[PDB]
This record gives sequence, structure tokens and C-alpha cells, in this order.
Amino acid sequence: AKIEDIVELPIKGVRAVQSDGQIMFLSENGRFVISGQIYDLWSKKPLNTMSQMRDVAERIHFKSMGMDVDTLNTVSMGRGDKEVVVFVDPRCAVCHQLMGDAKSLVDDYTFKFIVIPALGAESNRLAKNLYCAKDKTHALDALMNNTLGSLPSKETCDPGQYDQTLLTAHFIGIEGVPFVVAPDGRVSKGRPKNLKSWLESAE
Amino acid sequence: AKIEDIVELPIKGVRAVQSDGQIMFLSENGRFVISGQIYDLWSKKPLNTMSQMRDVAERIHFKSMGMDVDTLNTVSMGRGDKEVVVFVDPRCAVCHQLMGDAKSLVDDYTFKFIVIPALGAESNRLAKNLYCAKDKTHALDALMNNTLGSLPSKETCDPGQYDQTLLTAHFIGIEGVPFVVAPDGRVSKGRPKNLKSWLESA
Repeated sequence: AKIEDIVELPIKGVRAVQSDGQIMFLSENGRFVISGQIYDLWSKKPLNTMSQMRDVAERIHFKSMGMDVDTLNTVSMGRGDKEVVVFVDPRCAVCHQLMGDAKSLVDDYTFKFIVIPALGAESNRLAKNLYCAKDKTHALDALMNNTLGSLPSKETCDPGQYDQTLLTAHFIGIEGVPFVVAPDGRVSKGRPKNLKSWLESAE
Repeated sequence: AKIEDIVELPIKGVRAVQSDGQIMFLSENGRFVISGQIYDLWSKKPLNTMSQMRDVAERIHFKSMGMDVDTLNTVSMGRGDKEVVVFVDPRCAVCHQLMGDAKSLVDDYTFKFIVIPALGAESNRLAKNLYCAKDKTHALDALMNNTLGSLPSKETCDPGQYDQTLLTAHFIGIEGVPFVVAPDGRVSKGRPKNLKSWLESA
């Protein structure tokens, strides 16, 4: 079918409100009320309960969206059976500290560090260097020690999976780094106060 | 009864989208779609057509939303049967020039100049002087000529630091100055190309 018309409404935010056992949707300044059903097009499912609302507010479920982080600009650290995803910029010192804190938790978690240029032009050069590196053995170390500018490039580098990393970040709305997703899907916008306890719930 | 639970949704904007004869509501990132009915609690009416959607996006109907502009930090000009509302900052020269254009149209319109201190600390000083003025007879001239600082203040006025008019304007979505609302509700963000013809429609 065709899309006949679009109008941007003066709405800057929306909250789900439960009263009388039914869930309505109120714009943030209390101007508009929407009575109806909400559908999550990323998971392709309707949201019928406040737990489900809380879930889209608080978490990201990469598998439900059919997204495999191992195909992206990623370097893994650890061997634990619980997966932690962290979007990071090569030039972000807060990211480096987080990666440092992560080193003490490698027995219980496997950290997937997805390297994106969130901080400008120089970050993109370094993120591409990591992407096109013939030897990725020390790419993780280079990431942590900030020596990414001096790594050997592959003979043939195919940027398809690098473009997808930037696309993935734009799609899910990454506005800053570090961006952390816990094994249960909970999201941290920034460095959590205590990574270890934060990973253990709730927050 | 009670509101048992509330959740802030990860939504920054909503578009009304018309397709296949139904209007749905879509989040800015295309993630959420809401099928249902929307209601404007300020004007107390449902919105069922795209014309009505376009209306809340493009127009402001003060009487319909229950706002009396005369209760705010306002100064009036003219005697015409059609009401024009203009949000202005005391230091905005373009606002002053628009008021100049308006003097030649006072038989046909009555102008409500709503003064908001949007442009800093000095703007806020001058707006308080108007608010706390004992005599508002010459308020219009001081506004046009930027001499509000020399208006006689009432004995003891304590308005707080946060101007209510700016708060009201910011809330209903007044963006920048000059901000013009025509008699039929149409808005201009900034000084219109030609005020006289713009007031007469689009």
C-alpha cells in the first residue's frame, strides 16, 4: 500500500499510563492522549503490558532484532558464558576505563567491543585501521593502548561489515559511548558506577 | 480511579501517517506504531482527519485551548476586529520593525504583543520593568524604542526570577521571536515576508 500523507505532531515524548486495567499513551507535556495498541516494529510484536513497555524503555534485545554483533567491527574479551556488548570509540578515555574494569570480569563474561567513530574524523581512521587489520591478535591491545593508527592493513578490505556497524549504531540510536548492553538486555548510557554489580542486575 | 503505573517510552516525536484510509501514529525512528485515536486535551476535541493533524502542527487557537493572552505580560495596539498575537523580546530589533509595520494596520487588526525575555539577562530585566510598571500608558512606545528600563515601577513588585509568560510560551511551543499568530491561527516563526498580505492568509 501507499503512504498518502504525513504530519509531524507537536509531541516531544510519550508515556504509557495504566488506569482501569487499560494502558493509554500520553504525550509528555500532557496535551495529547492516544487510546489504542502499540507495536514494536523492531521485535515485530505488540506491547500489551507495562512490563513490556518497561522492557522497550530499559533494554535492547539484539537477537530478537536479528542482529549478530560478531559480524560487525568487533573484538571480544573474556571467556564467560554471559555476553556483554559495549559500543566504544577509540578516543574515548571513559571507554578505556570501562575496558579496564572489564578485565577483572573475564571469567564470568565475554565482552563484545564494537568499535565506532562516535567522536569524529580521527576516530573513523582508527576504527577503520582496526577493521582492516591483517593481524587482529593485538587489535584489542591496540584498542586499549591507543596504538590503532599503526596496524597492518589487509590486502583486500571489504567495507560492507564496517558500514553495517555504523548503520547498526544509527539504527538503535547510539548517542554516546560507552554504550553498554547487559546479558539480559539492560542498557547503560555511559559508564555504569560499578560495572560488576550493574551486570548482576537490576539496576 | 488511580494511575497504577507509568513508563516513559523511548520516543522523541510522533508523526500522523495516513495509509489505506487509516491514520496511524509513528515514532521518529520508525520503531513504534500506534493504531488508535488521538485526543487533544487542551482544546478538548478528538483528531480524526489529516487536516486536523496539520492544524495542531501549524496553528494555535488560543480561545479554543482556554488561554486568555490578556492575562500575560501583554501590551495591546489597535482597534480592529481581528486579533493578531505576536510574541516578542524587548531587545529584538526585528520585533520592533514588525511593530512598526503593524502601526499602518491598526484599523483592521488589534495587536497583542506578548513580551517574553527569551534572549538573556538584560531582556529579563526589561520584561520585569514592564510587568512591575505602575503606568502602562506608554508601554507600547517603550517596547518599540527599547526604553522599558525607564518605566515607573509599582511600589514593591516581587515576580520571582522565572517569568510566567516565558514559561507559558515555552510550554505551548512558542519558538524564537518574533513569533506571530494570525486571526485564523496560522503561525509565522519569525518576521513574515510581507506582514499585511501574510495576515490576509497563505
